Amino acid sequence: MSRAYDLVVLGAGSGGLEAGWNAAVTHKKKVAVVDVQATHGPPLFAALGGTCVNVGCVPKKLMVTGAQYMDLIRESGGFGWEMDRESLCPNWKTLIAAKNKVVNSINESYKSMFADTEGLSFHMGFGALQDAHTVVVRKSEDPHSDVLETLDTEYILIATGSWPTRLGVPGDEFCITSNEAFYLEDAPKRMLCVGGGYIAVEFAGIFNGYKPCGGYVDLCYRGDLILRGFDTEVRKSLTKQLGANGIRVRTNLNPTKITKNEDGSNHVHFNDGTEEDYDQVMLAIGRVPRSQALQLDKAGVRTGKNGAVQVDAYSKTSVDNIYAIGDVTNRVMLTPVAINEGAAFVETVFGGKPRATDHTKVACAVFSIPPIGTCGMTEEEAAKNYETVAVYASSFTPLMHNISGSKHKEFMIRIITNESNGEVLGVHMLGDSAPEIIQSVGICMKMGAKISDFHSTIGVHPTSAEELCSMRTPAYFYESGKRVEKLS
Amino acid sequence: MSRAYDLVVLGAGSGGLEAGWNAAVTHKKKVAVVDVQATHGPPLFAALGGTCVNVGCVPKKLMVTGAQYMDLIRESGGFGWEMDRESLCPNWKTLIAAKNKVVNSINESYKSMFADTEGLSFHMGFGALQDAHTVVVRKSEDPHSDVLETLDTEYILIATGSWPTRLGVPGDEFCITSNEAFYLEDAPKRMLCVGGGYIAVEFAGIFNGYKPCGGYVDLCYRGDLILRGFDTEVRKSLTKQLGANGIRVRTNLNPTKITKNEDGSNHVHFNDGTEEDYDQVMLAIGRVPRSQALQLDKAGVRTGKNGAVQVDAYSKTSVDNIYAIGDVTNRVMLTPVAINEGAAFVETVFGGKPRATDHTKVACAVFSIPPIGTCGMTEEEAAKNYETVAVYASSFTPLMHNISGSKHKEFMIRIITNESNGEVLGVHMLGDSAPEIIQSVGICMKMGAKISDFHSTIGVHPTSAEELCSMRTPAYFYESGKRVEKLS
Ligand SMILES: Cc1cc2nc3c(=O)[nH]c(=O)nc-3n(C[C@H](O)[C@H](O)[C@H](O)COP(=O)(O)OP(=O)(O)OC[C@H]3O[C@@H](n4cnc5c(N)ncnc54)[C@H](O)[C@@H]3O)c2cc1C
Ligand SMILES: Cc1cc2nc3c(=O)[nH]c(=O)nc-3n(C[C@H](O)[C@H](O)[C@H](O)COP(=O)(O)OP(=O)(O)OC[C@H]3O[C@@H](n4cnc5c(N)ncnc54)[C@H](O)[C@@H]3O)c2cc1C
Ligand SMILES: NC(=O)C1=CN([C@@H]2O[C@H](COP(=O)(O)OP(=O)(O)OC[C@H]3O[C@@H](n4cnc5c(N)ncnc54)[C@H](OP(=O)(O)O)[C@@H]3O)[C@@H](O)[C@H]2O)C=CC1
Ligand SMILES: NC(=O)C1=CN([C@@H]2O[C@H](COP(=O)(O)OP(=O)(O)OC[C@H]3O[C@@H](n4cnc5c(N)ncnc54)[C@H](OP(=O)(O)O)[C@@H]3O)[C@@H](O)[C@H]2O)C=CC1
Ligand SMILES: N[C@@H](CCC(=O)N[C@@H](CS)C(=O)NCC(=O)NCCCCNCCCNC(=O)CNC(=O)[C@H](CS)NC(=O)CC[C@H](N)C(=O)O)C(=O)O
Ligand SMILES: N[C@@H](CCC(=O)N[C@@H](CS)C(=O)NCC(=O)NCCCCNCCCNC(=O)CNC(=O)[C@H](CS)NC(=O)CC[C@H](N)C(=O)O)C(=O)O
Repeated sequence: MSRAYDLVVLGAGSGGLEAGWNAAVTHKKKVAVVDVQATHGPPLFAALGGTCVNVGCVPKKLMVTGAQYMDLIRESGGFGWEMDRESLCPNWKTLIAAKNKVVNSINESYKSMFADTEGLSFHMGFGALQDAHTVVVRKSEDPHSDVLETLDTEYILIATGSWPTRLGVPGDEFCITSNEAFYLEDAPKRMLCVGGGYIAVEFAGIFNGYKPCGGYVDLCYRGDLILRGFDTEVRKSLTKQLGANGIRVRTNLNPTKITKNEDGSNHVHFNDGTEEDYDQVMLAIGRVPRSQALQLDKAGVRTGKNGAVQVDAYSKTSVDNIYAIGDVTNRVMLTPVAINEGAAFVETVFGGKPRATDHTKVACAVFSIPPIGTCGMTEEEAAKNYETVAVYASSFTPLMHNISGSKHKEFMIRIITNESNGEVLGVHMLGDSAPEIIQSVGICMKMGAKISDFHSTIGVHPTSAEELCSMRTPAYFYESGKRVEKLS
Repeated sequence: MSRAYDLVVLGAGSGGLEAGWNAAVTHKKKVAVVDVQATHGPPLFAALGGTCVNVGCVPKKLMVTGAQYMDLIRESGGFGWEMDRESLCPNWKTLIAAKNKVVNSINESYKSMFADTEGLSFHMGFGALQDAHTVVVRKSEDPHSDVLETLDTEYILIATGSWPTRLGVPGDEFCITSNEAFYLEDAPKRMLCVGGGYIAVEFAGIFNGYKPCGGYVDLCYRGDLILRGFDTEVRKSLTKQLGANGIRVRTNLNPTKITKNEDGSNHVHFNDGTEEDYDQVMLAIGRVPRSQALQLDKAGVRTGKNGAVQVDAYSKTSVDNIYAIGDVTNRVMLTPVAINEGAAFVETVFGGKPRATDHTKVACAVFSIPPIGTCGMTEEEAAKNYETVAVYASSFTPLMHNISGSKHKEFMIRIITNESNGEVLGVHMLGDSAPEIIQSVGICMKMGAKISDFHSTIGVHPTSAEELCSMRTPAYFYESGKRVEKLS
């Protein structure tokens, strides 16, 4: 059984690309990588690099940095930086323009990687499964399209990731998603972000920065508190700070109907039964795994709740040679996770020396206007399966914000510990420089640290991360899943 | 042997206060704290709070943040932030004035602490020693001054800290120091910073931000590479980045003569034998421990190199009941170290259960224009008293700086490891958010850490701190104090 390619990876995704690279360079296997298109695109959004390079973590990040400048400018005024506080206007155009110039060069970084690397080949189409060894390449997502290539391979790795979850309502097609968000010709005046997820909030922040005169940004959410899954004291405090930044939050509110007007703006009917007019409306409902058109059935790979490709703890699927990684798996959807799942796969099935991916004590971040950095268990979830738990709280407002006028940018820290052995189960932070600090916190937790480990370290005097080693006595306790003050 | 006070702390320093406070509240012992004045002051510089609150880290950091804005403003111009590129003018006055607003507020919250606390009292003057159990308070450093109080105590703690070193040359008195810098009437146009230490550099950054049109900021140094004591590759890259930021660095250069002009500026003669005119000239030569007035002799407490007070690792001096902490001890001098030495003291002699202070693997930071985060051993040092060592290096230029126009703000990391052990001995970083990241790095290293411990952790994707966990290949090695690439 000598086949054409040792591996065929579906998706140049941050997870897919990593795996395909690794196998061909360290292990010198023949690898073929399939993806939709060449560079970041308006008709098909993802491409060489993955969801995060083209329509995610990379371009998004730049836009959050750009919008963040709004505050910095007004703030500097308090430090003696005087100027015409109305010479100032944000040019959404020069942003997207300069954003595109950057993504483009990463796409042009990859193109040359492929022509420089022996064993790697990029094949452009729409991957589908014929059987366990044969991958078909089509020019359409439509199965009736043209047979462009047919690749015979020992292994198949699905890294197609995820895709916006639209909501089925009248006017659903009138909306935009995170995808079209990035290619909006002009900055929205009256803006509605819908939902309450990482992306809903990050983006709310962005439009709030690049809004023109009289512009505003509403954020509506089905539930009563945004960002379900984070420290419920961090969630509450962000809401305040977003409100104080200009983002009008609206909870327990969800549209039913959307219709276009004579000016071309979009009109919105609500859950409470009211109507408002927005230039634009973005859906951030979540992301269903992207296996819709792959025909896994045709080759026998078991899907689950909405196409989630079920895998073991080593990324293997229903078939002994087919694999899936990244977001399509439905485990925690992040770039550096997909990367790890990909690299572990490589060591396992090509390095001979197997390996599996640690899913807990993974630190992630929310690049909202005041960034969030968490790692570990929630306050609630640690109180569920752990017997005795301690809560350490500390909310301070840094020195500079007495001057900058933003006396609301209060930095927050929450530490959740197992009272029994003192172990640190979850750290949660709200404030600037939060995603930066939390990173090394995650090393400390996979290390297996304890609250003692923290305060027993000497700090750096003017930093905000020093207040991590300053929480000795706990704020309160959870004795077998109940709200407690004492213990005796 | 019942005495008036259990403790007399000789200096309301970072360490001074912490010590005094602790014993008075957690141990209810009677404490008296002696310092020079009440609020931050121009005639006598440090006051109730320490060399850090009044003429150190707290106000310093506010000014570094203000100078940081200059870049942030021009940088926003690339993100679409259009405005009058010359509406912008820094007002040095509104800064200093809003700086005092803050510092003064601290001094005001301290006053109220003393009135609020049973066992704590503030006594105002210049403390000297009468014997081992008697502290005298004078209204001058002059010993022929008036006896203002005389305190009968069981324990004395010397937290007088340190004091600027001037250099002995013609015109020495024409200069300013760390201290007077903070009260400069106006922003110095033609500016010279002298020496190559934390404050020499941090301050260089400050004036370079608040300089007015046409102004410049030179920096001269005796030696040929700035900041001896940090990673010799970080030291190089900073110099370059300062140069490119507007600061004219000059090595192997040291003034001899200073003479005032008939306009009011100061005139400078150099080591190379050249002449220049500067509006101001600030000395950042060093900080000699501040015991040169206390009469430790008349009590039997042994001074050393420049009055440094000799103490054991538990802070006890030549006498059984007298102690010294902070800068005056001449162990490496920072706020949180003085804080630890002071709290250790408390558990040691009042908590009953003794305690020592870990002086190594302390994470500190340099609040220069691009900040530095360092923790542990230098390259040159680990290459010495550790047999076989590895060097892990990685420099990247962050996502945003392709747009901001600062294609020179290259973030840098280098990790220093024991080969045999795998142990992480030193971590060094240059770039924005460095002091923040490094803090948790130091928790990891005191905890004992390995390069394998880093790359076994998953990352938070759009950060600079994530690049810590992506270093597997070493850049080169030190095989028993020798620069090598291979090993055998
Ligand atoms: C707006 C947004 C912001 C985000 N921000 C962050 C962040 O800040 N930090 C973070 O850690 N994560 C972030 N993420 C998540 C991150 O992008 C993903 O979790 C991660 O990139 C998933 O990688 P993957 O391996 O599944 O492949 P992906 O990176 O998702 O790429 C999948 C590839 O498969 C291709 N493909 C799709 N269908 C086919 C098919 N039919 N045939 C062949 N190829 C196909 C696509 O073209 C695409 O290139 C963000 C995501 C979004 C949407
Ligand atoms: C400009 C500057 C910036 C700094 N920045 C940082 C930084 O960013 N991070 C960091 O970690 N460290 C920084 N430091 C160092 C830090 O401030 C000190 O290491 C720390 O304050 C030492 O504390 P201490 O316990 O020795 O007492 P100190 O805080 O030094 O205070 C000593 C007190 O004793 C009093 N005193 C002196 N003589 C007498 C006497 N005759 N009688 C009675 N009282 C007396 C003084 O008035 C003073 O209030 C900085 C220092 C300076 C000068
Ligand atoms: N680390 C980062 O920076 C980022 C990570 N991601 C990852 O990628 C995935 C993409 O999800 P993204 O869109 O945030 O959203 P995720 O599902 O987190 O969030 C979805 C949000 O939409 C709400 N929602 C779901 N259905 C409806 C509905 N029918 N009507 C109204 N609201 C609804 C959900 O509410 P409810 O909680 O009540 O169900 C939830 O608040 C996430 O799982 C996340 O892990 C995405 C972006 C950035
Ligand atoms: N962590 C932080 O953010 C900060 C910490 N500090 C601490 O407090 C102290 C303050 O530092 P500060 O005194 O700048 O500098 P520190 O002594 O580090 O450095 C002194 C600098 O002055 C130079 N120098 C000494 N003598 C002369 C001379 N005669 N002529 C010319 N140059 C000379 C030294 O050069 P050479 O190397 O040849 O001796 C050295 O570069 C340090 O001990 C530090 O630990 C201070 C500020 C901020
Ligand atoms: N500050 C720097 C370090 C630099 C520094 O200053 N270091 C040392 C000396 S070198 C130092 O001085 N450290 C102490 C310090 O800097 N403190 C600054 C804050 C002042 C002290 N803080 C007192 C307030 C304590 N807070 C609380 O007890 C919390 N709650 C409240 O104060 C009130 C009453 S419960 N309500 C609220 O907070 C909620 C009110 C709500 N917004 C509403 O609308 O109702 C930092 O944070 O990094
Ligand atoms: N970059 C983000 C993370 C986000 C991100 O981009 N993530 C992923 C995908 S989600 C990604 O795309 N990563 C790739 C990336 O960001 N790459 C940027 C670096 C590209 C690497 N380039 C390869 C070539 C090796 N380069 C070098 O070693 C650096 N320079 C040099 O070798 C040359 C020649 S010595 N010049 C210099 O070193 C400078 C010379 C000096 N200025 C002079 O005066 O001469 C971050 O780090 O914050």
